[PDB]
Amino acid sequence: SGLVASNLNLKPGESLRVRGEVAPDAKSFVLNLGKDSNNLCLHFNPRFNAHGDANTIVSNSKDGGAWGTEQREAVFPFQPGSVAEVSITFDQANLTVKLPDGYEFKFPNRLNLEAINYMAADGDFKIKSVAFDGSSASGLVASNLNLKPGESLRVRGEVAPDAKSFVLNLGKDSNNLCLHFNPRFNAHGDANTIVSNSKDGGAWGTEQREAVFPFQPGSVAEVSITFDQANLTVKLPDGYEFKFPNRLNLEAINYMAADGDFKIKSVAFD
Ligand SMILES: OC[C@H]1O[C@@H](O[C@H]2[C@H](O)[C@@H](O)[C@@H](O)O[C@@H]2CO)[C@H](O)[C@@H](O)[C@H]1O
Ligand SMILES: OC[C@H]1O[C@@H](O[C@H]2[C@H](O)[C@@H](O)[C@H](O)O[C@@H]2CO)[C@H](O)[C@@H](O)[C@H]1O
Repeated sequence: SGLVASNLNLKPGESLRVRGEVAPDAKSFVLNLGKDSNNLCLHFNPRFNAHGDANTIVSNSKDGGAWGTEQREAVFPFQPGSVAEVSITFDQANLTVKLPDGYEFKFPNRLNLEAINYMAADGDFKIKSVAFDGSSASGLVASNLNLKPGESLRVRGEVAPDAKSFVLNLGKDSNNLCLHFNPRFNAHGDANTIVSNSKDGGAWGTEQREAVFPFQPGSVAEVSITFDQANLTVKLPDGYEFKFPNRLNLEAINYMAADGDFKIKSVAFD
């Protein structure tokens, strides 16, 4: 199992674009989309050699844990040991899935979900990035990460025109953060101040504040965070970096949550 993206708000007409690596010995992979793990508007399952299928896409819904009627396509534009991109557009009547070869297909919204709040990846596909339309990842929670020492995540977003604050939290869970990263445009009596902190068993550590503030209301921004056991390296927009001490005993980052006045356009996992 890989990434579980939750707290999404993919509204009708909006898409997510998942790019990943198909394993050299791929048998099967899954992208599960919907409300939660039990309530899927799309179980998208390319089966290379699994479940009685060879080189066949199987799609289904999952309602209260129950599988529905399966749909199989003829096209199979996936190859072990290659990069593939899959786009899923949410809509009220039908989802649209766009595959690597140009091919598209429809899958009915049977649960009549209002939005996609949840995407999980499983099987023989290593997610490299997820890209999001509109404000669908504004509250993104990325769980079941396994960001090991030396590994980075890259967040690209648009700061809101009237932005007060945004946050990127990285650690084990919401109470155990090796980095709470908090650019404050105008929040908690700080103006244009980056505040960083740890959180250990729910308790805030000692803040670190930066001098530079390479963010602007309304501007796109890219932030990269590299996890190492001693320090995290934060690559701020436009060629600035700083380090933040890792004050927790985590040996990997399993959790990233984004909130506030930053519309996440993509997350990439290096
Ligand atoms: O340390 C991160 C958290 O800060 C909280 O605000 C602090 C503030 O930064 C500090 O100057 C002092 O006044 O105490 C406040 C309360 O701990 C935020 O409220 C919180 O959201 C985090 O950003
Ligand atoms: O529907 C998705 C679901 O399929 C299950 O396997 C099915 C299989 O696809 C079908 O051809 C066969 O007749 O029944 C199987 C269930 O007994 C998988 O087990 C599950 O993981 C999903 O992929």
